[PDB]
Amino acid sequence: RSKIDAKYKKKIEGMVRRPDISEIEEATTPCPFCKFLLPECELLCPGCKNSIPYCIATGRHMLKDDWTVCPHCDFPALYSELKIMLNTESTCPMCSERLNAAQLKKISDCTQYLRTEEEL
Repeated sequence: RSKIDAKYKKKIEGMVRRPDISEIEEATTPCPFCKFLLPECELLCPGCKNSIPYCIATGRHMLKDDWTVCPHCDFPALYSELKIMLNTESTCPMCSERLNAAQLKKISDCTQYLRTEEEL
């Protein structure tokens, strides 16, 4: 409380003196390890206790039906989302190499990135 900027302190105090519980529910989507539904930005699955791979473009948990990888670094992204952010900036968010939206490929088999790592 003592370290907060005085610009925001009165607003932060005001939000605690008058709680507003209204909040847009995060959509729940299937864990790629066990199909347990959890919020798009929740990455430790409570259904299987695995840390899920994350989209390098948006940080949501990866989905088996929208998978791609950066060609320079092999890290996973949501194909729709990485294509969208490459219209905003000319570089990978992960490796900082230059990219073009035409270099992206959608992946039909992500299972090599999803084997529970005790098997490796």
